[PDB]
Amino acid sequence: MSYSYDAPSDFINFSSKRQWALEDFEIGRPLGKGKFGNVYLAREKQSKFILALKVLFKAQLEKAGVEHQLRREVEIQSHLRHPNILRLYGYFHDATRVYLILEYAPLGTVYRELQKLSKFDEQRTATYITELANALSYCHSKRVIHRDIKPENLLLGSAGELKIADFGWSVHAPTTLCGTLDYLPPEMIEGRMHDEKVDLWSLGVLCYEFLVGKPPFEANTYQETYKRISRVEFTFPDFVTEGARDLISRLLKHNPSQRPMLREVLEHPWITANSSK
Amino acid sequence: MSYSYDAPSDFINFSSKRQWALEDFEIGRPLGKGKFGNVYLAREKQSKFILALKVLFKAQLEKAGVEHQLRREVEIQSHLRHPNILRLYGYFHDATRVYLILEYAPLGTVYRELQKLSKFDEQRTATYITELANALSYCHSKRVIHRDIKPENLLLGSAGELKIADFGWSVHAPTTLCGTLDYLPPEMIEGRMHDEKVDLWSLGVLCYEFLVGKPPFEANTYQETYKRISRVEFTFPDFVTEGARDLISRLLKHNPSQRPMLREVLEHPWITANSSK
Ligand SMILES: *SC[C@H](NC(=O)Cc1ccc2c(c1)OCO2)C(=O)NCc1ccncc1
Ligand SMILES: *SC[C@H](NC(=O)Cc1ccc2c(c1)OCO2)C(=O)NCc1ccncc1
Ligand SMILES: Nc1ncnc2c1ncn2[C@@H]1O[C@H](COP(=O)(O)O)[C@@H](O)[C@H]1O
Ligand SMILES: Nc1ncnc2c1ncn2[C@@H]1O[C@H](COP(=O)(O)O)[C@@H](O)[C@H]1O
Ligand SMILES: [Mg+2]
Ligand SMILES: [Mg+2]
Repeated sequence: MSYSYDAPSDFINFSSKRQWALEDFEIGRPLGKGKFGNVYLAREKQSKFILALKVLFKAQLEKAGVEHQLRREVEIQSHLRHPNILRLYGYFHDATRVYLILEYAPLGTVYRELQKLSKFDEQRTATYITELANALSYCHSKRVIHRDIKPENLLLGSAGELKIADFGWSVHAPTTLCGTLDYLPPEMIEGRMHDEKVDLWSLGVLCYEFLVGKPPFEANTYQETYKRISRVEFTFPDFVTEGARDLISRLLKHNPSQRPMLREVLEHPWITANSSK
Repeated sequence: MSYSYDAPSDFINFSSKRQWALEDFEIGRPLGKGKFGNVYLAREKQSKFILALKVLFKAQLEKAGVEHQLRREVEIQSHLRHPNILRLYGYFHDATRVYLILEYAPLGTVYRELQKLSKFDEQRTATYITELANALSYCHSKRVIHRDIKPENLLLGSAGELKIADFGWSVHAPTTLCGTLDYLPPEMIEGRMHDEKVDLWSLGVLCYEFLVGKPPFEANTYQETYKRISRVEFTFPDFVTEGARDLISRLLKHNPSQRPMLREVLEHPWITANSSK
């Protein structure tokens, strides 16, 4: 397979054209194990800049048929630059391996934070939703839809700032296709999986999970969860305040066009009453 | 911008390593114009084999932001090998142009055949639907969905058989994403635009257009066409027979999961009574 991506492979001077080489990095402890290779804490040798190096094995990527997914993830993420989006500085590859040079987020995942605290107060929740909506507003200005927002894909920086990670399901949103609607089925004309409103629903699920400690459609079988999502059937515990209910209910709409714009989330009075941000 | 695709660029002995070059081809008359270049009749010089050379301009592709769409089109189509799918033998590129080396379809488009005849008899129609269903069964076996089937995209081979062309909107649709439904909106769970059933609707529209000479949701505004498609509002002129009505009505279902399998189209009693294949 071709590992020539439309993504940077140029060496970066982190203190302030040569391409990356494995010899540029002092490889330290494993940070995590992925399906195709691990993530290591690493340092670029010249600058001593601390980063995360994700090592993936080409043989394994091709056997699984996920190499074009990796290509798209790298091409998308490496062109996003925002303080609440995990940076992908570049990539390179050698005879057997692909290497992703990533921002190191030192304080783990929001998934872990929720495990530890069970639920978040309204200030932490509103701050995190502010950070996510800012990150997603930036994505949508680049016509990028993330499509896999959930707590294990939210990493924490050293000041506790949220970092959206995992662009493996993202797409670059918007011809002769639509010039002629006559031959298109309803689902091609609507194009809902390519609508930026996908990510607004996930923001509502997160806001609920942050406050309650479980997501609103949780069930012990897939079929019951899908049923409740389809009916938008969920309930609030008594302790969820009316302002929080208003925002969450606005976001969890089956019809994506009824969901709010991200600016309306950022400007919601419950968010501005409670955010540190 | 990278023009390294996971698609063949090796020289082929059409009578029966070295990469393609423009000087391998004699160029003939222009076959057609597109917004990004032109298509020419061409001939590979050693074998004298007739083909089509589609020439696209890099500057126009990159300005329009469609270069990754072309990459996907070439990657998908060059790995499909079926007598009712237009072959893409390989590609190459130079400082300004991308070249696609295509099978030449000498009898033109089904679109032009409809202009000439107005409408098709049942035997011609059923034979075309069999060829199309065969091609789509092969595609779906390769986990490819075409998503833009329409008469302009159906070319005609030397024996008058259909050749599906234009894979510009196609997707290869073979997982942590669905591991948890809890954070996915309904449109991501359902994934309708990634369902192979997309192409069964268009088969129904085509069957109608072939018999009637107008597509079933035709309207004089796009908004009205969309409303008719969304509402599945269509009717038949009186000459359309009961068997054809049954097939078309079975294909044009709003819910993709209610559309038939391709085997049911190929074995439909109207199809087998009328198809020469
Ligand atoms: S074709 C009409 C058009 N819809 C889209 O562009 C959605 C779409 C389709 C195909 C894609 C894609 C996105 O990305 C990949 O391939 C449109 O006009 N949409 C707006 C609209 C929707 C519903 N009603 C009216 C207007
Ligand atoms: S996540 C459930 C799964 N749906 C999909 O895989 C659709 C999909 C999602 C994301 C994509 C994609 C396709 O292609 C590109 O990214 C599924 O099991 N669907 C079938 C199903 C739906 C509803 N209930 C039961 C089964
Ligand atoms: N850039 C990073 N900084 C810190 N930890 C990470 C980084 N990327 C991945 N991880 C962690 O390593 C584990 C495996 O990563 P992945 O294979 O990318 O899912 C995950 O649980 C992450 O929490
Ligand atoms: N492989 C081919 N064989 C014959 N005609 C073609 C071929 N490819 C494209 N054409 C014609 O050239 C015109 C423009 O092609 P396109 O740019 O693919 O839309 C269309 O009218 C097609 O009829
Ligand atoms: Mg590749
Ligand atoms: Mg490219």
